[PDB]
Amino acid sequence: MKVSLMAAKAKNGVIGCGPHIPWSAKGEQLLFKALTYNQWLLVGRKTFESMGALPNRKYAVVTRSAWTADNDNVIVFPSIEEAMYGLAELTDHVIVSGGGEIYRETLPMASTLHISTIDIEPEGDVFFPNIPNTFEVVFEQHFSSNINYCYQIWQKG
Amino acid sequence: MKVSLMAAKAKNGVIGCGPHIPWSAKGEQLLFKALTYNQWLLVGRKTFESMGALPNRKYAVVTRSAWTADNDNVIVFPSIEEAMYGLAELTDHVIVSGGGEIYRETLPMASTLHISTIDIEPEGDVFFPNIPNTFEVVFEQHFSSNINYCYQIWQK
Ligand SMILES: NC(=O)c1ccc[n+]([C@@H]2O[C@H](COP(=O)([O-])OP(=O)(O)OC[C@H]3O[C@@H](n4cnc5c(N)ncnc54)[C@H](OP(=O)(O)O)[C@@H]3O)[C@@H](O)[C@H]2O)c1
Ligand SMILES: NC(=O)c1ccc[n+]([C@@H]2O[C@H](COP(=O)([O-])OP(=O)(O)OC[C@H]3O[C@@H](n4cnc5c(N)ncnc54)[C@H](OP(=O)(O)O)[C@@H]3O)[C@@H](O)[C@H]2O)c1
Ligand SMILES: CCc1nc(N)nc(N)c1C#C[C@H](C)c1cc(-c2ccc(C(N)=O)cc2)ccc1Cl
Ligand SMILES: CCc1nc(N)nc(N)c1C#C[C@H](C)c1cc(-c2ccc(C(N)=O)cc2)ccc1Cl
Repeated sequence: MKVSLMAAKAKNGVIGCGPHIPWSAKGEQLLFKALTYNQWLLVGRKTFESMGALPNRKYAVVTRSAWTADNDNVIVFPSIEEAMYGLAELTDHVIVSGGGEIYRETLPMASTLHISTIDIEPEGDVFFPNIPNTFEVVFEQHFSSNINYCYQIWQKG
Repeated sequence: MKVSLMAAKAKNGVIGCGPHIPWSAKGEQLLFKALTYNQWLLVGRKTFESMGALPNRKYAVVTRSAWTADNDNVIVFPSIEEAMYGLAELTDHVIVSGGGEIYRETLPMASTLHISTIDIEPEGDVFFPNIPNTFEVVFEQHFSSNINYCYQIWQK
């Protein structure tokens, strides 16, 4: 099973401010919707609660508590290793879609990264990890918008 | 100026049947939307008439006749050479978005290709060109849908 990771980060590394993503970049949500369409997503419990079970995707959520989802489109796991093992029975591909914690915990498992960098430097208390040099950019495209953004695909060599 | 090209082709190479794309692969249009957002596109006159002048894009359209367009976001050019030369003054990047004829005439100038292959072999009279071996795939992702599709990005 292949693990991808999709994230949007501000120029200063911020990805979150409390339970909110602290920018609104017109156009960027299209990439996220387009690349995740009918995909399996792996998210942390907090991210899942902020985003919800959006239509046309399937969800693996991890929690350390007895927390549960209300939805036969979501599988809840007690660990990332269990989620990975369970997902590999259902699909050959999962896209890690966030939580700062989940990103830190799964970045060494990822073999391709979908990284949108937003031309803004907001306040926030949740950050994206530094991208290790195990990965290289293989595609990049710039977008002008109300807030500009740059989409890069990174591959593990 | 950078030239990209983006297309959806069936597994038998068909991209069109008359004025129509001969399939509906639910979700694939999202890729096209995402990659063309606030971009300049280059299209042939027939493809432009088949498509809306959809929002948040600017359209260079080529024709050999007297055809013209109302929409403020469209510039009409008499040839590909003139479109390319005039686009270079207007933008840093154009995405060639089709016409079989337009794809044939512009594939040699593209440096990256966005290619969605649709899990179908329909009837049609317009085909995508042979991709030269100067291009290689740098990214690939499969999608399951009513008709499955595979998204590949090629770099020259
Ligand atoms: N810009 C972006 O790309 C993007 C994307 C997504 C989210 N965000 C932002 O990121 C922030 C949320 O990130 P976060 O780090 O606070 O939370 P998170 O990663 O979304 O979720 C953390 C929770 O997941 C569970 N968890 C984490 N690791 C686990 C493990 N190894 N085993 C079992 N359960 C595990 C725990 O759930 P329990 O507490 O239930 O035990 C933990 O509290 C928000 O601000 C959101 O807006 C940004
Ligand atoms: N699946 C996909 O990725 C996709 C994408 C787009 C379109 N399509 C399909 O492709 C089909 C249309 O393709 P097509 O090849 O018939 O038409 P097209 O390439 O879209 O347009 C051809 C027209 O463009 C103009 N043109 C072409 N070369 C020119 C040049 N060098 N200088 C000036 N004008 C030039 C001419 O317009 P005039 O006739 O006005 O002189 C020509 O008739 C449709 O079926 C459509 O559904 C598929
Ligand atoms: C578009 C942001 C983004 N970009 C890239 N590149 N990668 C990413 N991971 C994310 C993300 C995210 C989290 C998961 C999220 C998403 C949503 C949400 C809800 C509805 C829509 C929609 N427009 O329908 C879009 C997004 C809400 C809360 C959160 Cl927390
Ligand atoms: C989306 C298919 C596609 N995929 C990839 N990968 N590359 C491409 N070039 C195209 C294309 C195309 C032509 C230009 C086209 C587009 C549209 C159209 C229809 C609906 C919407 C929408 N859903 O709002 C947006 C665009 C209609 C007719 C045509 Cl003839």
